[PDB]
Amino acid sequence: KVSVNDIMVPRNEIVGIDINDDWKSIVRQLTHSPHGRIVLYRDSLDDAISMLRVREAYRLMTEKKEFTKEIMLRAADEIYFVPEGTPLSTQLVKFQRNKKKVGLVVDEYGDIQGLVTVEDILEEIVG
Ligand SMILES: Nc1ncnc2c1ncn2[C@@H]1O[C@H](COP(=O)(O)O)[C@@H](O)[C@H]1O
Repeated sequence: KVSVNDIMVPRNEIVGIDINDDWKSIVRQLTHSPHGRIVLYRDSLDDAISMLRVREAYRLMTEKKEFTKEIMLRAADEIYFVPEGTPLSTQLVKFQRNKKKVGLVVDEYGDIQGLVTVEDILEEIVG
């Protein structure tokens, strides 16, 4: 059967930010985000921390108080993790019940394989 593995964005192609970069570098990356959500991590995808809704960050950035790293991090949501090889069928449900919209595909070793989205699953199912 067709599985999550077939449609995920491969690990190498996941857009995220190393929260270790100097602040000006982090903001520059944030404002240049090619996607709606992006991964916050420390050093590499061996240490993914949270999923940040870019639109939310932008929104916070426009406000009166200085936008900070602390503010950014508390604005991100915990990552939703999907086992490797979960079938599209099963994931469709766990996402419907989840109302979550994005997941990181993960090994049994905790090793991120890719990124998957409900948009992605549906469009595949229907073609
Ligand atoms: N942070 C990301 N890194 C890599 N690919 C992504 C990311 N977010 C979304 N995508 C893919 O690009 C598609 C368009 O989403 P978006 O650009 O956020 O509207 C999604 O269905 C994902 O498959």
